[PDB]
Amino acid sequence: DKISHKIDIPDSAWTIGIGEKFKNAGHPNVKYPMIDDSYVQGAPLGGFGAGTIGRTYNGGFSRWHLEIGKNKYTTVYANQFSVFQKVEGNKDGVAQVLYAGEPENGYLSSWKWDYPKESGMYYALYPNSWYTYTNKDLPVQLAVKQFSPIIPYNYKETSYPVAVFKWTAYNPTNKNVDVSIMFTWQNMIGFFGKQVNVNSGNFNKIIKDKSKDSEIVAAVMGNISNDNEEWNGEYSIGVKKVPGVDISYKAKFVTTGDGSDLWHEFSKNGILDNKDDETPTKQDGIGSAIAVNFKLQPGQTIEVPFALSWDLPIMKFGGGDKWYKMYTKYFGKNGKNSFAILKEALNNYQKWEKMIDDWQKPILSNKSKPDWYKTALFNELYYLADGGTAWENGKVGEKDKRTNNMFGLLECFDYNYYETLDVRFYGSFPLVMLWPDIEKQVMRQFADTINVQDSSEFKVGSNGAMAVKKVQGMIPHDLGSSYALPWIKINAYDWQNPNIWKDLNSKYVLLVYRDYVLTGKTDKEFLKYTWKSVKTALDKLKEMDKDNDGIPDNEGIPDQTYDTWSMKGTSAYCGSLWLAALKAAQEIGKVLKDNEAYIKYNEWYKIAQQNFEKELWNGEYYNFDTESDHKDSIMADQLAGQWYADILRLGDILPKDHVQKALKKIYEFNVMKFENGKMGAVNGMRPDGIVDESDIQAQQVWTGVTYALASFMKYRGMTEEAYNTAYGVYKMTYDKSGKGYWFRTPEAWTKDGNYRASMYMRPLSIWSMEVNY
Ligand SMILES: OC[C@H]1O[C@@H](O)[C@H](O)[C@@H](O)[C@@H]1O
Ligand SMILES: [Ca+2]
Repeated sequence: DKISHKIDIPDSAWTIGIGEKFKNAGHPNVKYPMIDDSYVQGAPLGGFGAGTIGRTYNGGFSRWHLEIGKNKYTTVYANQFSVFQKVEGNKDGVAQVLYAGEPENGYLSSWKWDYPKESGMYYALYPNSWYTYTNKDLPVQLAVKQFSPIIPYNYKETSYPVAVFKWTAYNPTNKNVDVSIMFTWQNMIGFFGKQVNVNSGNFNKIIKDKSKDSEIVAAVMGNISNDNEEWNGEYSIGVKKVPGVDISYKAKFVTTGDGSDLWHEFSKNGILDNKDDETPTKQDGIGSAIAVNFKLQPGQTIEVPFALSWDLPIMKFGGGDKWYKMYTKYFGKNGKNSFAILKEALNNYQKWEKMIDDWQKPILSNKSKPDWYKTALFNELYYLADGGTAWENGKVGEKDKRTNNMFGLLECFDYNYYETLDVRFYGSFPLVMLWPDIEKQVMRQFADTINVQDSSEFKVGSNGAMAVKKVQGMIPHDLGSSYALPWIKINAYDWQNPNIWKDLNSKYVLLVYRDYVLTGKTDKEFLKYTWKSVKTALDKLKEMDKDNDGIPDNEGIPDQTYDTWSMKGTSAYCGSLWLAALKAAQEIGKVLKDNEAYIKYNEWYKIAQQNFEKELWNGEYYNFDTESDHKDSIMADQLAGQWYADILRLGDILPKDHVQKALKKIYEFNVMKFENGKMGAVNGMRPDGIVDESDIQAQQVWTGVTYALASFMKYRGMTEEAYNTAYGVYKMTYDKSGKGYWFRTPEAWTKDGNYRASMYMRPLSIWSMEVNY
């Protein structure tokens, strides 16, 4: 391996061998059906709201999120980089597809598959990833750096449906070597959203652009129809000419055949036929190829950039709404713009690279933080682009711009709900810290729902009761599902009735105040916008105080985020959240000079604080609640309210000394007595040091709960404890001794390591460990 010295891969990059098998992989621990796409994953490509593409550590384009809100795991074998090499003065060269695998069909059987083991590495530090190719049979060594321009405080390039592939080639040998790198791509118009004749009318064309200071060759893959449907638009692949390099192409090869139409050219001399053919296919799948060929002398290095774009301007949800995607603001809405997106990337990728480095550098260069932590911190951000992310630039048919662009991130794919509020309380930290205009938009979406009333009835899944869908003054659980109508039909969740949950209204308030504090305490307009909704939220929750202790009563059913774990009376969780939310509203009262509100929330806070301490402090920790079976259980999340109060700079809601003791107890029990502290914090533990078995949720580690608990510890000066607590999450996710959840971090696992709900929003909470950014 001499190529690694020629490129700049940080030490904290997640690493795995191309072709490596992994023996210890977790699987779902529920009886019911649940996504398991295996451990062959990698860092995603594509912007926010653009639909994303998951290219795996094996090289295949396999995890498809281009249909917004859906997850389709299937390798499109035609999509690859391939290499040709011939040493000067030998009869024949070698040609090899850079994919550690082979088609399951008999399609493309002429290509050279099964890139060998022990012959390269994959590296990820999102939004960059890299592959190195160090193969006995390839004398010139190659590396590619691939990324999308995902840039904090940038709402433009961050939306783009584009990926750059920057290749570096090095000849360490004493002989001249001819090299070709070829990009192949299937014309994927109809891969989704077409019910029949999925390839019909698809056609490819070649664009040669010789503009100012660049020559670019590209293939544009489209369809002859000018319909404005979810399925229609263009893909493009292409390359920028650099000195010492020639370009060739093939406009059309058949992906539903043996592939020799392309490969017989490539495997001869790494040079394609430059054959155009714009005729449209009917039943056969088609694709295009772009190749570069060059000669490398001993010790010579060369760099050449390829790119991929996809212009699929329309997203469709299951209820029938059709929206334009955010990037159409910058490139247009007609689905004919793939080349423009590509050309932007090819001419500006160096600038985008420097911008990525500029945002990563302050964490990367802090040598007081261990590399493993940097690995998790950056890589968990995969979920922002990958979580079914929807970012609308208008409804189809509207003739003018709206004043706002609505946004939604899925909780996950198995529970297909946008912006789950009990979840985003933990999971939205990267948004507020790095894309705060998106964050504030999401919270304004929630503000607008507060007084929405929907009297229609639904059957509650857990107990078969009938409940009203949406009650005035109660915050919704979510903003809809991709199977229905995101942003229009709310509360898609129906396992419990969220209109009687005791955490949502509080978490809403704390999220509002958080967004103000963490963006510099200057945005009074945001507090003004949200103020009525905050006051309404807290007032409705006060009404759920049955026994007059100043605190909402949990009703003996699961009426909060732990949605099968019953709480009754005053709970540590909902009670601390309530306290913190009252103190937050007092502050907002002060900022907005609203004396009535300030005085009311102060008086409610005083009563409630006093009673909380009395009812639940036991000398070592705070009890789970006042009235349940196992009410003395140690809950890992018992002081979630004080966690948020530290972040919001609201001070002590509970005595300093009592907090410190409860956290040391949580570490001593929930962490260190659960599999030797190597798997995170288990949610519930009996004071005898044994896992609480009152419910499955008590026996789970929640990844986002645990990272948040580490933030809390860290800010209370329990540094060792914080990082040890977080380490178990990292280990399970990324390490060879874990369970193979890289780029699909789940909600939860049990002591055996098996999971629930891969690709989950909550563990974005890791960014709460970085709160001064
Ligand atoms: O694991 C529990 C989670 O399950 C999801 O189905 C719900 O939407 C969340 O509200 C809940 O916190
Ligand atoms: Ca009460």
